[PDB]
Amino acid sequence: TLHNIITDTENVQGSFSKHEFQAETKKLLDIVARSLYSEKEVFIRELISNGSDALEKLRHRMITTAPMEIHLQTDSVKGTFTIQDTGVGMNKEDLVSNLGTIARSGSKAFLDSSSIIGQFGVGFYSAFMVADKVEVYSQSAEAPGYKWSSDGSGVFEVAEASGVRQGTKIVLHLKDDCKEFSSEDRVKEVVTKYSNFVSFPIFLNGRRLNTLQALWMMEPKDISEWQHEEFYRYVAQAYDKPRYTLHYRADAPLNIRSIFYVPEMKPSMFDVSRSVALYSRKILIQDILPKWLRFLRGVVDSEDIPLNLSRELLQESALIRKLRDVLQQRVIRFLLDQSKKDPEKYARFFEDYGLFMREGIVTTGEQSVKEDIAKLLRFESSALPAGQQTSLMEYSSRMKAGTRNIYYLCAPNRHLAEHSPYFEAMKQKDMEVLFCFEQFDELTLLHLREFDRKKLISAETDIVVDHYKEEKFQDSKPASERLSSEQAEDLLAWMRNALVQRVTNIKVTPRLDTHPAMITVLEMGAARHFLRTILQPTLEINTGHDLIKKLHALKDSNPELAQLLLEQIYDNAMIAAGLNEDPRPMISRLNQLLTRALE
Amino acid sequence: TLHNIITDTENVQGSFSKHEFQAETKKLLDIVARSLYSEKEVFIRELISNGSDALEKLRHRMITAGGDTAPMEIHLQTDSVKGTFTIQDTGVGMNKEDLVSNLGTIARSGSKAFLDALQNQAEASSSIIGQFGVGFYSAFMVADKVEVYSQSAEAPGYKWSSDGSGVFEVAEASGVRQGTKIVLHLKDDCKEFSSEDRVKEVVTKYSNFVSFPIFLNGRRLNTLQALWMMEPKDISEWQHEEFYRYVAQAYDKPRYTLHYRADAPLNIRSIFYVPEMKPSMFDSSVALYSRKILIQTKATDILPKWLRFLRGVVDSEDIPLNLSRELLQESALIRKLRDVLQQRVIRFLLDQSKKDPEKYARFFEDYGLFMREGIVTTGEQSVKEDIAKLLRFESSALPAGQQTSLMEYSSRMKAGTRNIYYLCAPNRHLAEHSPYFEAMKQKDMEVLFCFEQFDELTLLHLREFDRKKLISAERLSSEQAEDLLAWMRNALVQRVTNIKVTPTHPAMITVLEMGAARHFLRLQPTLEINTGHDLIKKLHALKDSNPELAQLLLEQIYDNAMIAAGLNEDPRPMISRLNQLLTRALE
Ligand SMILES: Nc1ncnc2c1ncn2[C@@H]1O[C@H](COP(=O)(O)OP(=O)(O)OP(=O)(O)O)[C@@H](O)[C@H]1O
Ligand SMILES: Nc1ncnc2c1ncn2[C@@H]1O[C@H](COP(=O)(O)OP(=O)(O)O)[C@@H](O)[C@H]1O
Ligand SMILES: [Co+2]
Ligand SMILES: [Co+2]
Ligand SMILES: [Co+2]
Ligand SMILES: [Co+2]
Repeated sequence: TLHNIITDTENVQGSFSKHEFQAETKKLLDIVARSLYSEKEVFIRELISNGSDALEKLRHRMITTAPMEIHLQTDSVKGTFTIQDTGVGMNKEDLVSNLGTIARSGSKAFLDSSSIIGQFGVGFYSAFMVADKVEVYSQSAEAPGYKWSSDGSGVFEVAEASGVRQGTKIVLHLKDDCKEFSSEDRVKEVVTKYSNFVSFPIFLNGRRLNTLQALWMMEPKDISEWQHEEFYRYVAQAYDKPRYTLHYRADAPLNIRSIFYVPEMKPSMFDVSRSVALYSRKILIQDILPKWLRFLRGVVDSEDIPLNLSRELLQESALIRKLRDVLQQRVIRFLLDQSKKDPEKYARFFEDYGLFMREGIVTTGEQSVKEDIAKLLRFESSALPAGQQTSLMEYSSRMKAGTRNIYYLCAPNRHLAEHSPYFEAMKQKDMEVLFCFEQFDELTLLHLREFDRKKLISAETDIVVDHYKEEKFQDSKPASERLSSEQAEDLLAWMRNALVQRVTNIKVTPRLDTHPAMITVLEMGAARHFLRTILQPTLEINTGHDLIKKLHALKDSNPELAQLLLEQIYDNAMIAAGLNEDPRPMISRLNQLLTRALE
Repeated sequence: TLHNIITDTENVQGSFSKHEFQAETKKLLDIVARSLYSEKEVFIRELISNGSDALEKLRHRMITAGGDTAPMEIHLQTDSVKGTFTIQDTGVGMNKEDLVSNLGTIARSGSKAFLDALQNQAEASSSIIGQFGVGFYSAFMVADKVEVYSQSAEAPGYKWSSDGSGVFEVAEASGVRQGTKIVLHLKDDCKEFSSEDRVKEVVTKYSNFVSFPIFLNGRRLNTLQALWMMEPKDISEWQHEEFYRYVAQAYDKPRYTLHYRADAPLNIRSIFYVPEMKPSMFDSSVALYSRKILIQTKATDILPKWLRFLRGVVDSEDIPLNLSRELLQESALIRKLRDVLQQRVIRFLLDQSKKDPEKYARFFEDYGLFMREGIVTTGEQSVKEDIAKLLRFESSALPAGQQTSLMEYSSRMKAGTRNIYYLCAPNRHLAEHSPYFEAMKQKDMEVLFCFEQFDELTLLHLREFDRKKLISAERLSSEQAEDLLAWMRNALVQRVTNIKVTPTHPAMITVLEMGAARHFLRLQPTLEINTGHDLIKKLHALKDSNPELAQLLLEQIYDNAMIAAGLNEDPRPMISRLNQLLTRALE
């Protein structure tokens, strides 16, 4: 039933010849020039890094004055890119060894700090992506200037040159394909993109470039609020200022140097339907954050993320997942700390960004992550004054020992919640009820399902499950102000005839006071969400209510007006339940009822 | 104020000394083994691709040599006790010379030299995957020891073995089957590749559409056919639906299918799907392949951003690949492909609106936000008007629910008409009663009614379409009303500031500026009263007789008009008060 050809049948015969790996050098040069880097512009990043390393070496040799800088020159008339650094330079041996040998890195044998970028020994050859001819003038410290020249076809020549300034100058005779790198504006774009945090001054055609400090690598105390505003505007390409700043450093289990910002501007709803930069040794390298935290701006840097040869890919997908989980938990802890510090400011944050907390809860499969994010949610309570926000953890700490459920109610505003027909039935019990006003709060709590091993249950659902338990409820009005059992059952029989296929059951409830009726569905939250795109509703009436009392008299007094009224009582309860369809078609019927009621 | 040190001051003194470029082979071996890819699991994709190429070379030789139609298979075996991963193909194999040359030399590609000598039309020219010469070394990322047994089809078997540290060994071996067998002794941290389920995940991810059958521990894996390589007619509708669910990881059906084949600027065999299900807040896309091997599960450079709602596959045998085989090189051919594909999809969707306008109306309802996003995002005015051909709006000349396009409108204009006008309103009731729509109606003419979100932002960025700019268009006696008017103006001073009289519904709400209406749905309405309605003449009578009932009645007339104007879709705040009004009315 299985088809396998792999069997241990091979046996070594005689001696073995030992060999050594070889390399096709000319083929390797073509690979680096045509297939290594996915974008041609990164040759500027490679040459600047080499200039930075050469300067870092000279700075190290200054322990035993001279200017230490990088100069870029573009000539559109001759189509040349030129970079010159004032670093250690290279002698006759170093030019042949370092530049002539692929994968040979002098920056490897130099050790023996953490300010060197090169390690692979191939980055220099990126110049042959954009240039047909490359000239290198190098003058070593102490040390006879030499000129290195090649075309990238597998051969180079070296001759002694005079008048070579200390350091190294490299001239790229650009191909006709890549004349854009003889443009000053284009070259300045690439420098700002990849090399904006170099530790040495960079000059472009005589003008000094506005390099920045890598704030994420600095001590948080040495960073002012003004410095964070400037950095936020650069990394987020924004014009405002951050309302929250998280500067997170860690060394275990992973190296982390990061800064996250929350914009003071509210998120654009156009951009929400359609964020953080990753760096290494202060060079841009472009997953890191969960989807629901995409509203964060800033920078993440981790020495534990290996880069591929082209310096544009991350190699440890298991570490990125682990990094993302660490960052996620650190942001949750930070946001909770903002709630306790300034709850008024956090109330505006949750109002502008709370939608991301709800998305994260709905789209996550891990229950512990759902509950971690749910700690950020804020609601009102029936046990607290109006306007005072609370949380699920604060609700849990008020629960008695004998309770195992968290009750909530979803209504547009505080007044509708306090005077809801579903909260009137809950007042007969002595449980606290969360008041949730946001449009997607019910969907969120439905996906959350439980918090701290306590089941979430809506007021509407609990009212229906009480029907299948004990009738432990008393009417808010004495029996003298309600219909008798003969009168109520006579009314219920008429209602079932006038509302055949519209309702499943009609019953009298002793749990209402101000409202004449209500609609109950066991899975009310799921019905309200499905309506965002004829079910089996139950109509529960208040026989103590004057409007219901008048309905019983109208079915014999004015039978046609009584049916018109019954339809409006049903519609009012459907609207109040959040289960109404289009409210426009009922306005025509309601105006007809108002004229007839007013004689 | 300038400071430049770059000056032409160098002059060569002496003679040149010529040298050839070198390679530090031991360091380079390490670079190509672990520094090329983003995932170490890639060694499985590389070794299966190499075995496919060996099988392809064997199939090509048999066109002339005429073998016997050997099995031609790829077999994988895992051993979780010894920690080994084994792959064997029944392909063309390698003698001792080819083992030392191909395996021992970095960037040496025998498949590349095979491709160069083939006739450019031969079948094997478009299906051989190798070219770089480094893919095999990815095994040393996951293995401390690599052994290769190979038997060529000529005349002796050989064993090639190495640890990946500069040297390798070659010896004669007996019992070596025709083809190549590679045994990887997995490192401790890469033991997962000795697990059957893990190997099956990698094969499915990258090599699911390899031509030749693939066996794992005696069980077949690649059962799916590359549908994009077939003739569009020879593909039935049920095959597209089943292939769509696989490529899109979906569970519905495609509402639109575009099977696109072309040869310029690149060879392209592609299949695009539009899902039948709407996008949701809780949330793959078009994958890129090359010679049946996955390059990117989410292609980035081939389609514009606004077409990210499309699902499916694009395969190109000659697109310039990055060394990592998970990226594309920067190429003018790839930039032209994106423009060709953009025009192709636009044309396809335009043909669907002619083929089935009702079905296209449902499509534009679900995915119109991507058309609108495309017009705002792109910078070329020519592609703005191309995407604008897909836009649909309502009109004042057509009844409600009927749609028209910008081209399906520039025709019905008058002869001397260089302008076209639109009105972005929440709904039709507000648009038909907009004071600016009356002005655009007195001078004949017709206004587009735009109700969708960002419809205003779309037409503003559109500026001009079809060489024509888009310019926004922005019984009760004789005088018993003022006694009711001034009473109505006073009872709701905080809601409206203008209450008029206009000759079913007792009253209606109108809004002056439409920009203020959408701000309210996230203003100053004009309550227009009719003197002839019963509730209005009843409100005038109850005004002084029953003041409590008159206040509840006025509030209900106001709220009912707000509902009829679409400015109140959740009438929950009124239910309790309406119940009090009904009770006091039926005394
Ligand atoms: N501007 C320079 N001045 C002095 N020495 C240099 C300069 N550029 C390169 N070198 C030397 O030549 C060597 C060639 O480096 P190459 O750019 O090929 O790779 P790398 O920078 O060592 O490593 P990577 O490939 O990771 O960038 C370097 O190790 C360095 O020692
Ligand atoms: N069965 C086989 N498995 C792997 N390589 C083989 C096989 N038969 C022949 N070869 C040769 O080994 C060479 C090494 O290829 P590799 O280093 O992976 O780079 P590429 O695949 O791009 O040529 C191939 O070009 C191919 O000619
Ligand atoms: Co054995
Ligand atoms: Co307690
Ligand atoms: Co000169
Ligand atoms: Co040819």
